[PDB]
Amino acid sequence: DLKLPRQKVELVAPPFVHAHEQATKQGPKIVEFKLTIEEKKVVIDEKGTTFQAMTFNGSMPGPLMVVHEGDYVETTLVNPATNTMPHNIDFHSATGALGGGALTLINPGEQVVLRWKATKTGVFVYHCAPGGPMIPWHVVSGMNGAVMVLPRDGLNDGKGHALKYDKVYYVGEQDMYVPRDEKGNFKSYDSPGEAFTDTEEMMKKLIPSHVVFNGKVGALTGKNALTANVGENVLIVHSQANRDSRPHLIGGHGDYVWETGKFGNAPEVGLETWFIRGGSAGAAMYKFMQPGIYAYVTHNLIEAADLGATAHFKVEGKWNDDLMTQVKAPAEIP
Amino acid sequence: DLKLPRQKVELVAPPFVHAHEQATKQGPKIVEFKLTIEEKKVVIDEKGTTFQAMTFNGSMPGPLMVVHEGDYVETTLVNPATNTMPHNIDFHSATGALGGGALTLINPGEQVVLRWKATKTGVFVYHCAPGGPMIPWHVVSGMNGAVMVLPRDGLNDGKGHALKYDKVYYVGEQDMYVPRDEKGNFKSYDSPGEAFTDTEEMMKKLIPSHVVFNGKVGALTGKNALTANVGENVLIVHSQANRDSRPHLIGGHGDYVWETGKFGNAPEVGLETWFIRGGSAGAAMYKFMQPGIYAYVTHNLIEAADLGATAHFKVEGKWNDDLMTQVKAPAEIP
Amino acid sequence: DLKLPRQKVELVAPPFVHAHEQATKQGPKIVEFKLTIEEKKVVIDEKGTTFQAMTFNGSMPGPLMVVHEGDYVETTLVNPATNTMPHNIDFHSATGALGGGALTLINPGEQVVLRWKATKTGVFVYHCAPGGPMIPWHVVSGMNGAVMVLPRDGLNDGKGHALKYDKVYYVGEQDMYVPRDEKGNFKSYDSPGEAFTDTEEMMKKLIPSHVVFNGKVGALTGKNALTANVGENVLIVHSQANRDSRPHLIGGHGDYVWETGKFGNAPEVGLETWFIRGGSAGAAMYKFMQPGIYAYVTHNLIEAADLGATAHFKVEGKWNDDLMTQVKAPAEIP
Ligand SMILES: OC[C@H]1O[C@@](CO)(O[C@H]2O[C@H](CO)[C@@H](O)[C@H](O)[C@H]2O)[C@@H](O)[C@@H]1O
Ligand SMILES: OC[C@H]1O[C@@](CO)(O[C@H]2O[C@H](CO)[C@@H](O)[C@H](O)[C@H]2O)[C@@H](O)[C@@H]1O
Ligand SMILES: OC[C@H]1O[C@@](CO)(O[C@H]2O[C@H](CO)[C@@H](O)[C@H](O)[C@H]2O)[C@@H](O)[C@@H]1O
Ligand SMILES: O=N[O-]
Ligand SMILES: O=N[O-]
Ligand SMILES: O=N[O-]
Ligand SMILES: [Cu+2]
Ligand SMILES: [Cu+2]
Ligand SMILES: [Cu+2]
Ligand SMILES: [Cu+2]
Ligand SMILES: [Cu+2]
Ligand SMILES: [Cu+2]
Repeated sequence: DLKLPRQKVELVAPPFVHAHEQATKQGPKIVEFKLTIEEKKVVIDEKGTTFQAMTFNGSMPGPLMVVHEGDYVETTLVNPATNTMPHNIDFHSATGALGGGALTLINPGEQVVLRWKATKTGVFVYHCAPGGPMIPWHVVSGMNGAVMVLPRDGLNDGKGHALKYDKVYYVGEQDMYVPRDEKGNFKSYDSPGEAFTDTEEMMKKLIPSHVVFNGKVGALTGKNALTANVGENVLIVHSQANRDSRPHLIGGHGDYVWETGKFGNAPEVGLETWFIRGGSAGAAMYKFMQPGIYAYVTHNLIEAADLGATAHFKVEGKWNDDLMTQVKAPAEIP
Repeated sequence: DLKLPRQKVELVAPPFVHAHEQATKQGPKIVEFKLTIEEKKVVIDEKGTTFQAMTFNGSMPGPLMVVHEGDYVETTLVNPATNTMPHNIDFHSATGALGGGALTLINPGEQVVLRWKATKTGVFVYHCAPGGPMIPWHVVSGMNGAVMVLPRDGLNDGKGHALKYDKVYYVGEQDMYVPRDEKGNFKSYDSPGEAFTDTEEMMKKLIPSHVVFNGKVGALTGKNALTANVGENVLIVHSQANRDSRPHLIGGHGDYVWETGKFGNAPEVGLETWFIRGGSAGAAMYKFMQPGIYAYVTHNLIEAADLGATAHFKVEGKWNDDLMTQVKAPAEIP
Repeated sequence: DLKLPRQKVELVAPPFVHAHEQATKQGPKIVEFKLTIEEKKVVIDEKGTTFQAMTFNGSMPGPLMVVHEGDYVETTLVNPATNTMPHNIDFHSATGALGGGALTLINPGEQVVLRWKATKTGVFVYHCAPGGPMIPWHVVSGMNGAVMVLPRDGLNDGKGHALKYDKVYYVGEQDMYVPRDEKGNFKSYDSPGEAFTDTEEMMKKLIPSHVVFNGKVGALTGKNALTANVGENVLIVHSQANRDSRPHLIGGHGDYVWETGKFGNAPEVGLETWFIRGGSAGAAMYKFMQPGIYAYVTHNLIEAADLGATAHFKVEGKWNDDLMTQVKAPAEIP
């Protein structure tokens, strides 16, 4: 019925994003994506705490999918027989059938193919949502990512000027609920099913044990710091499928920010901290002015420093003494 | 002194809203409303947990009051002798005297009549606020609702175009604090006064036991699902008098959203999830494009699925395969 | 190198703000400020609970610094030898070096001088951030304040009209974490270092024991109520360095509100409640229309009434019966 050109995308693991055009002369296409569910025990902190994760494509978050307004997104969702539970997918970008969830419930050993038209621009969450109490559990176990639906003319500032990024990163924040035993040590479990009772009891108290970017404390640090150069315009897409977050670039700003994440609305300018509503993605762009280390955090600083929610940028370039200078180094008080 | 026409309104129980005009050729009127306080033990979940509720007009939330900018709202507040506590009313829409609270404190057996001019457009909370520690307790016991103050020309998109809804629903979200005994079972109490000590101790820890729409788990489901048809523009007014919420229509969008709830500001467009600040009401409109079941949730999914904060819409009409289609049903992996 | 005129500012304790111009014919200057760190045990509630505070200039919050866009802000930070810990300062308004923190780490007995150019307009947090787990601890111990960077033409409504305030107040909200002993009584400690272990364990659970304005329950009440007169336009700057807040003026409104706090964006109009993201400052202006007592709260009413987060305004002037009137005083029900 639908006779449009087909284009396959090779998804890449976060925080990177598959290659795409911003402004495009292409017309609508059917863009084809594949997600393969993986349930797996992973390590989430530098002390070796383990977690029963459930993921799209083996990562937390799931990969960022990028399309343009009016494209048709055709996803093959695969639930291999090596998994234990049914799963599905719900796209906040899509219209009808609970975002697709009512059409994609698959048991281990099955796959399904869903197509939806990208009628709404912005960044959007996608997540598993099998039904009932399983919905929060699968999401907070890691089964969420995001999609970005660009205008065909690319981004603008609302005020007819184009806003072109040099690079884009996707920072998926995950609230995790790991129960503790009587000693006060984090518990380990042999299966997601076995983790369920204790994990649900903790979840209902609403306080996470960990809040992490890219699946683990320190994931986006050291060798895996985010990078930029002075003069580069970087777009940071930030999602949180269950709980609020308040992103902040320490030493920088959000030059243009869509905190509700939707490109039909003009961005706000010159923010210090912005707010990602639980169940949403937002986006912020910043042109780096200074070299050095920056930290990208949620600005609940307890969560950032003590629960895991800190990434770093390492930025190359020349220091600008007009913008900031140490007039007098630390010295004894006169 | 004030010589304007008087109009009586028959309030209706949420989620329905009393009949009103959007755009009107009427001039200012004195619009007359009556609220009768009822303290009552109610059931809040499908397991039979009870709660000592305090309500305006017998409902949680209290009913939605609808007027137009420049009307005078004249409320008779009635506290029958069958109640145990003093009560009052504070309207966020009103100016002076703590929103009216300083002029409406009434003991059991008394009534009072307050008039305020509707100078600010939008949706606003109203709530009881007797003084001191009683303020949070009365609010989280159920004593809150909302008022909607429409422009006389009706709603607009900010961009000179009219925005007319086919129907309006009021979803009042309530955070409830029910203490547990040593066993781990929810406690029942013989009076609001007897529930006070244990309830205050829990309240100060800031974690609700239940988060519900329209007073109970499952209230807006089954026979009491919200309804629409494909092609209908529905306005959903959402209030939360004490705690933040993040509304989301699963399978839909907020086509036009006033998340801070005030019609002097243009709506945002094409949202996935929006944010209702504790102590406020907001409003979102959506034109349904697909038939079927939708869930309307706060997108803290633990609260939605496990604590009570889910409503359903049942929508009639024709499925649109252009917008979404199951290209291949669940099948064994090749 | 930088040859501009120098101007010294005498900082004043919150909620007051040092004298400044709104619109100015001055060009860029180097504006000189001094902050002296003080670690001190203070009383935070009317029951006599004590707290190991860490402050800029002896106050919580630290004082508001006011400059204009394109000024250079030169701060001398002083850490006297009477303190026990290293400290630094990070300005969200500044660009590079973690907001200045990477250039201002000072041991007891040292001082440092930092200059930054005020390229971004709005209200911004400043806070200490020494590194690692110390970052949240120093902030929630009191080491935060705000700076306001005004346009040189003063404030505007976005719609070419000027917005001039008659007075400005700075309300700094502090979430505090005071542990309890087995009895259930709040603990007292002999030093910040001794309070650290118990305080960090509580902090990671994310629930404060107290939420206060200006450092203490009841600080901005009685003799220290905020004041205004009918007809006065008051700007209220509100900051929260770690945790969200939802300000509300009971009996009033936010006539013009920058809830993300940045003057490059037009204000929203006619709000009931606004939202300050943890790690940010915002600002709201209101022209008083009625005399009497107003309460300024966070509209989590449990926090406001039970945890400490209430200020009062006492307003002088003539009551306006058109806006609100008690039509019939409390009487027996007919
Ligand atoms: O940035 C979106 C914002 O900008 C405005 C102009 O104020 O419209 C621009 O963006 C639209 C969506 O990309 C374009 O269709 C339009 O042509 C362009 O002017 C606003 O209408 C919009 O909210
Ligand atoms: O939607 C409100 C938003 O729209 C604007 C136009 O951009 O003004 C419209 O709405 C006002 C309030 O209803 C009307 O008085 C006005 O005539 C109309 O253009 C904005 O000014 C406003 O913020
Ligand atoms: O209030 C800021 C908001 O107003 C606009 C006009 O809609 O610009 C005004 O404010 C700018 C910043 O102060 C001035 O430079 C400009 O000249 C003035 O019109 C918007 O552009 C801005 O977002
Ligand atoms: O599953 N580990 O690559
Ligand atoms: O009070 N029950 O209808
Ligand atoms: O330290 N007291 O003024
Ligand atoms: Cu799943
Ligand atoms: Cu969802
Ligand atoms: Cu009451
Ligand atoms: Cu209120
Ligand atoms: Cu410090
Ligand atoms: Cu900071």
